[PDB]
Amino acid sequence: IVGGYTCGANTVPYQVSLNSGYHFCGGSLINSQWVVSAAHCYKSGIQVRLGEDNINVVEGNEQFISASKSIVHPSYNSNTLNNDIMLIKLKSAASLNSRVASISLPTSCASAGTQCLISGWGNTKSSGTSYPDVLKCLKAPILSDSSCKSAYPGQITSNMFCAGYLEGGKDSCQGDSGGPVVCSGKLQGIVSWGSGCAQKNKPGVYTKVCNYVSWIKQTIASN
Ligand SMILES: [Ca+2]
Ligand SMILES: [Cl-]
Ligand SMILES: [Cl-]
Repeated sequence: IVGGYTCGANTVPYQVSLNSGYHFCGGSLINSQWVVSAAHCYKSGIQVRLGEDNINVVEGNEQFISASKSIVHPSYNSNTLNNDIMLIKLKSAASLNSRVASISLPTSCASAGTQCLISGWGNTKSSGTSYPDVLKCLKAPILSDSSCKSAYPGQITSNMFCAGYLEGGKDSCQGDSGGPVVCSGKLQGIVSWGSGCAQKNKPGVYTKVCNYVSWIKQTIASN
């Protein structure tokens, strides 16, 4: 997150860290056994870390559980990042509580202008590099389909939306990928891609989770 604020320990109870010896991606807990992340986050040897503020310190609310199964979207294209969504099932169900809680899936697509909360452990600098160990949050409006396409000609599909600020200074960044965009209690976005971070006229691009609910419910139902 660039231009963000320190969320507060466990204030984003659906925020997961995907670990392979190190945090490499975000994810969102959608029930006791299942995480939604970015398909571009896919690799093997994933441990899901829940109840996490400082990913470098054992602070006392963590649940560490290995991925049993990963399911990349059948139509995920790694070149275009179209359908940048993936499901990870846990070996065991997490204990849900105030600090580790599922986030609701959308029953409807959110609209441009809606305030959303973007979180993750990604880079905090638009130029240079610096990673935070505590979770960062950013409040961001969804931008119009048309201003998204203007910013990124030939690149935005019907499964993407932009959120943030055209003036720049405030964006998601490297290490935020797979992390949530929650809008009015509902998971509307996955941190997907962008041209640099927090650059003028280059906002964050997010997987449009409302397109994928059928797939998520049907997949959870049989796996
Ligand atoms: Ca920790
Ligand atoms: Cl702060
Ligand atoms: Cl389906």
